[PDB]
This record gives sequence, structure tokens and C-alpha cells, in this order.
Amino acid sequence: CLSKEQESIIKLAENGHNIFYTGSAGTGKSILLREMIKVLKGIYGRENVAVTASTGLAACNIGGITIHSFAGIGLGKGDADKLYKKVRRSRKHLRRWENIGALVVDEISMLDAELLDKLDFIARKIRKNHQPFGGIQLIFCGDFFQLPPVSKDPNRPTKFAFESKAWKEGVKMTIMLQKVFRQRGDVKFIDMLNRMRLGNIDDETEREFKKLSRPLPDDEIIPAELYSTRMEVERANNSRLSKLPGQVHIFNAIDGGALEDEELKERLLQNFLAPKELHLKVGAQVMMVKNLDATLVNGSLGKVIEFMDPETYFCYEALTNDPSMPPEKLETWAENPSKLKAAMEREQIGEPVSPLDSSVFDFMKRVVLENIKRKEQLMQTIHQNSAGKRRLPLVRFKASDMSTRMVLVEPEDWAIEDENEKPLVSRVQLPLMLAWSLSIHKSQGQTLPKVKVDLRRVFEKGQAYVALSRAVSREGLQVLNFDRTRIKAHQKVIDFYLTLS
DNA sequence: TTTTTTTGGTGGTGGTTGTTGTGGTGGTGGTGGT
Ligand SMILES: Nc1ncnc2c1ncn2[C@@H]1O[C@H](COP(=O)(O)OP(=O)(O)O)[C@@H](O)[C@H]1O
Ligand code: ALF
Ligand SMILES: [K+]
Ligand SMILES: [K+]
Ligand SMILES: [K+]
Ligand SMILES: [Mg+2]
Repeated sequence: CLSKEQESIIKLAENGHNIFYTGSAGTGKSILLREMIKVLKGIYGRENVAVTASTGLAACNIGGITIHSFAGIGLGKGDADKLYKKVRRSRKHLRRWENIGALVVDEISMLDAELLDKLDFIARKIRKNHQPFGGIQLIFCGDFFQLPPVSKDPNRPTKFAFESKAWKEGVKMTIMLQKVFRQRGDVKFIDMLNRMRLGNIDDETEREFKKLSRPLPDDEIIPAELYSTRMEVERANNSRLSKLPGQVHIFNAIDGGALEDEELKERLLQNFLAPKELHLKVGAQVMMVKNLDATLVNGSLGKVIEFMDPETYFCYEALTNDPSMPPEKLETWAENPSKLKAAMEREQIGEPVSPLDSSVFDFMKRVVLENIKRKEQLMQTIHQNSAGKRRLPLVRFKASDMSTRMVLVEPEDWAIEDENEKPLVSRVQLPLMLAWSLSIHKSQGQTLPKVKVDLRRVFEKGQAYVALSRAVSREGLQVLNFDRTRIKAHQKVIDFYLTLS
């Protein structure tokens, strides 16, 4: 049901142009990108379109992965020549760069000039091809009135992308969307945001946002919550978890790394994104933070169903997807776990095991011949035999393709490197974090019809604008600590947008 | 104040980094593995 404007951008891409297209929050940029990818893939081949964004959550929104994950450059910090050498070792990433025909990059506002220039070097060098990006077709999408790249604060609204040599030679074409969809119900709200987008906040606009400080309805819809800093986010996530009914399950990380200063180690540990102490409950909302396979990536959203050991989960999964599931099969595995292990492997202590929440057996429930749910009492027995085995969270993850894949999530390992690649710090922990609340950075690209926003710690230009334009309706938005002095837009972006009509 | 991540050969400034190689479609490495 794409608009006249959206379809012409898709059709322009068919003609082979290297395009950047843009528009205010909620103009339908990502919804259009999703559809565009199908036709680029039909032109180039299923495996030959790189779909990428600046953050994990924004990449998942269009079925892709982070530009960093795609390129194979790690953090991509060093000289272009060093990154290229890292890339050319890894067979997956070198072949990817040689074979792809198109590179899709969403939320481009968060990509700094150095990365584009280095990426240009990499594509030119790998493909033996002096075209702007080795000839890869470029589709760039985002809004530079939103967040700039993440940096600290020497003198760094880091030169944005439009200042990169790679950009000026590569980007052939720009397209601007104008119609705001996200907030379409509320024209006064849309006008307030777009002027807020440009850093032009008047008194009357300020009055209306300060009016939205009233609390949200206590209704069963759990709100999204947005904060500037990870510390704010963790407090909001842990609060919501404590309101959930249920026994807490504690997962303490295993940390290491061959550095003598314990404090220095902890500084490096903070940026691993998986918590030291992961607390989960049945019903907890979680986010995947590691790239495990093709459709389970950083940004995948899920809900904890229960906690089971691998033997129990094999039975749970098979009971799911059952032709009719004669309860005899479950019984064989119950009294003879040696047969469960073989069955499981054919396809490949002092703490009481709490029984499974009855909600996890609801899928079979939606005539006493078939209402004999002995399997529920059979599944509970098999689970009880897991006393003294590790019980992992079963999470229903939802991918960008609308699939609802159930995964019993095992611990993974993280490591960082040096100027070269010696590991400084390493951790083993589940690749999960609570995700009712989101940082404003990772929220960028999301649509949040019920959201609380606390602007108390906003610092970068455009951050306040990003947070409020996630909302759909004013009735579903609360804003705390709005301050107009913290919303001024970057003049370089105002100027750049002047060559656009 | 915030984001970004890692198998194999089209490296060798390292095995303390290989259950990540119980490898070999690599050689400007050798405290690793056969
Ligand atoms: N043509 C359209 N018709 C109806 N709704 C749309 C259309 N385009 C976008 N939307 C809605 O607008 C919201 C934001 O769109 P999105 O593609 O995320 O914009 P952006 O990526 O620019 O923020 C989505 O929830 C989507 O449902
Ligand atoms: F610019 Al957006 F969601 F991608 F507001
Ligand atoms: K090696
Ligand atoms: K060797
Ligand atoms: K080797
Ligand atoms: Mg988008």
C-alpha cells in the first residue's frame, strides 16, 4: 500500500542509482526499504544484497545486520589498511565483499566520516575496481537531523557522513520524503515535532510538551521507556521486571582477561552489553545482543516463556509441532532419559526445580477422549528430573520477517582486542538483556505507541527530537524534564539540507 | 553520558588464541596441533 512517493524511490533504485533518501521521523523510510530489498535481491540474487544499519536494533528493523557485523571490521577503528587486512583473513567477509551487488545502510546519521572513507577503501581494494564503492550499488537512508555518531566530546559532532570524500563522489542522488506517518492522527503534534526537528522551538510548542507530563494509564499495555544513558535504562528495566509475577532466575557471568588492574578490567567489561547479573522471569521482555545465525541478531525482541534444561526443551519442542503427539513418546523419554538423549542427539544440585508455569502448556489447550492432558503431568516429571542440570530461558524471538522462532538460549562468549587482536577482556554470559526500556540511540527507527521519555540526561543535538517522535499518539506519550536549551540542531545539518528542496 | 565484534588461507608484528583449527584451498611465525 506504499505511497506514490515511496514507490518512485523503490523504482529509482531499480534503475541502478546510488541513492541517499531521507525525511523526517516516521515518513516511511524503513517500510519502503524492506520492500525495495526484495527487488534488489531479485535483480542481484538472494545472497547478494547487503542490508545494514548503524545500530543492531535499526538493522533488524529491515531484516539486516550492523554495517560493522557485515564488513568484518570489528569496531573498525584503525587505519583503513589495517581493517582491510583483518577483512581479507576472514573468508566469510572477503567473499561477501567480492560477491554483493548492493549495500543497504539505514540510520546513516550515526555513521562517521572515517567509516565511510575506510569502507570505500575496502570495497575499492577488494573488488579491484576504482568505482566509488568498488561498484557496489549504494542505498543510504536516514535523517541527519537525528543523532550524530557516538563519540565523547573533544571537538567531535564527528564529521558526519555528508562530509566524507566517499559520500561526495559516491552519492549520485538524494530524495526527500515529507509526509509524516508515525503521528498522522495529530497534525499539531506533527508540526511541533518537525519544527523541533529543525531546532526552532517556540513558547506555545513548549507549553504543549510540558502538558504531557501527566502519567500514563495503568492499563495492561506495558509502556516502552526511553532514556539517554544505559544507567537510566537499567533502572527502568529492573523496575518493570520486579512488577512481573514470578520467581527470579539469576545468571552470574564468568569474566576474565589477562590484565592486572582489576578496575581497568571492569571499565572494559562495562561495554560488553551483556549484564554481569542477568535477572529473568517468566514473561520477561528480552533482547538478543549477539549474532547467532541468519535471523537471530542483535536487536531481536522476545519474551521469556519458562526455564528448562536442554533435555526438557527437546521434548517441549517436539510436543510443539506434533502430528497428534501420542503421549507414549513423552513417556519413553520420561522413564528412560537415555532414549531422550539419543533421540535429541539423532538430529544434531541442592536447589528445587520449580514446576513449569501452566501458561507454557496453553498451546495445546485451544469430549474427554482428547482432554486427557497427561502429557502436562508427563512434561512436569521430565522437567523435575533436571534437578542438578542447567536450566536455560526459553524465549520467543520475533524476526523482521514476522517469524516467531523459539530458541532455548545457551551462554555465549565475548572478547575485545588490542591495536592488533590480542584479547584484553572476555566474558561468558547469556546474550540477553531486558528490553522494555531502550536507549534513545537504539530506539532510533522504532515506532512506540506507548512510551515514557525522560529527557533528564539528554546531551547530544537531536536526541530529544528522536525520543518524542517515536510516539504514535499524544495520548500514549509521557515526557519528563523537557528542556528547550538541549534541542538545538546542528548548523551543518541545517546547511546541508539547504541543497535539497 | 552514547554504537560498533570475531572463521579459515588471498597474515605471522601470536598460540597465553584455537573444545575457535582433535586444520592444511597459507609460509615475511613456531612457546600450538600431528
Ligand atoms: N504508506 C504508508 N501507509 C500507512 N502507514 C505507513 C506508510 N508508510 C509508513 N507508515 C507507518 O509509519 C510508521 C513509521 O514508518 P517507518 O518506515 O519506520 O519510517 P522511518 O523509518 O522513516 O521512521 C510505521 O509504523 C508505518 O506503519
Ligand atoms: F528517522 Al526514524 F524511525 F528511522 F524516525
Ligand atoms: K593462526
Ligand atoms: K601452521
Ligand atoms: K596457522
Ligand atoms: Mg527507518
